[PDB]
Amino acid sequence: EPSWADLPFLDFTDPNFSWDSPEVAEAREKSWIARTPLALLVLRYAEADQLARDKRLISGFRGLVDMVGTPEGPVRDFMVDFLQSLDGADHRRLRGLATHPFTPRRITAVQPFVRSTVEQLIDKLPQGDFDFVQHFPHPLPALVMCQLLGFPLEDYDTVGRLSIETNLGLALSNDQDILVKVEQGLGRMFDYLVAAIEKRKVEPGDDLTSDIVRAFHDGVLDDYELRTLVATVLVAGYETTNHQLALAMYDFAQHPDQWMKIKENPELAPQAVEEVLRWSPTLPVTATRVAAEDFEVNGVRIPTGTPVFMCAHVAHRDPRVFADADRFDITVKREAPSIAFGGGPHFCLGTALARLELTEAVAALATRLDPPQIAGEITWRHELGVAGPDALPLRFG
Ligand code: HEM
Ligand SMILES: [Cl-]
Repeated sequence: EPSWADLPFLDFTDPNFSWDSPEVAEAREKSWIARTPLALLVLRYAEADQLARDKRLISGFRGLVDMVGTPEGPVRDFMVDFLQSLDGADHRRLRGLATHPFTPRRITAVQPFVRSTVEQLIDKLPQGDFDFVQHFPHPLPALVMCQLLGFPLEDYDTVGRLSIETNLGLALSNDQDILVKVEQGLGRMFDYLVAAIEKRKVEPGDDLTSDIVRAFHDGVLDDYELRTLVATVLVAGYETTNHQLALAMYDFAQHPDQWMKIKENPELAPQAVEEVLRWSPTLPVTATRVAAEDFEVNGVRIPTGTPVFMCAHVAHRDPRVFADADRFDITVKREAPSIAFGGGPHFCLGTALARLELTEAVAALATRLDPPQIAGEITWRHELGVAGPDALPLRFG
């Protein structure tokens, strides 16, 4: 395309690439949209928010899977069939059956559980240098997922590890050898999920697994769709929340004075979480979309079949919308929210829940503990999709 000529080039698949490099900022200043090998990347806030819900764009995940050349198999079947790849009737149908526990009223019903779990987890924290992921960021969303999906709470470590051993990001590749491990992980996770699904087929409960089992008994979805949807919810609910919590500690370790502001006034925790989501969103690229038809935004024309990815990280650093955009500050009253959860019909199902987990965690950690200090080498996730510490050695003073 000729209208693509003057667009800035960025390659976020480069192991040398950084989201906070000067060339990224320069690209955003120059253009609302950048060119990448995989997609057009929307860099500014206004456009990134609006395009995530624009009806001219459908889900881009299937396009991604094919574009990276993921070979045929159970892993590919999951990535092309799961909720995030679906649109229209099929999407509304599946998403609807899993909505109820995430309604911002049922979120309030789970709030006391989230609080006490956080409280318990803080009680069992080590006194010295310890990995925050293993001791908090992993257990918290794992226990929450178990409570939502109806798994025994004692299985929280197993259920978490199941998701860890099935890194879907690694499978967005044509490599056969790395794929074997992802496929092995997927199978093991299904083994656990299917067994729990069969239990709920006999005796349905109040949980989400039982909810979806009820829809199966009413013939709204088939058996394959059932277990995929249970798998979709677990992965989407565990990985992001885990990494985002670890990123929260990372931010506050860099800015220990603002942690103290929350200690003094715990009511600052809601907008503190928002600042964490703004400054370091666990998914730098939020919404992956493909053009369903020909159209034109700001002169740049997008033909049918063009992948368009919303870059939340860069859009959060947009000075057109955010005051002192590159400074981490919890106290500034923001006019616009973070868009760490995407938009449109695909908008994060667990937005309210994720915010509840982050808020309760930050409030209690800041009230009870001294500012976090990095105590060793941080292990970062290098794959496409979820970003953040896989292991975070820290101390609370
Ligand atoms: C802070 C952590 C989280 C972040 C940053 C996050 C972000 C996102 C984003 C950006 C999307 C893509 C939306 C789009 O295409 O516009 C998404 C989808 C989704 N999220 Fe989350 N999420 C988080 C936690 C959770 C939790 C706790 C759950 C609950 C299980 C959850 C469930 C889902 C589901 C089921 C989808 C697919 C929905 C669909 O395709 O319609 N997420 N999330
Ligand atoms: Cl439709």
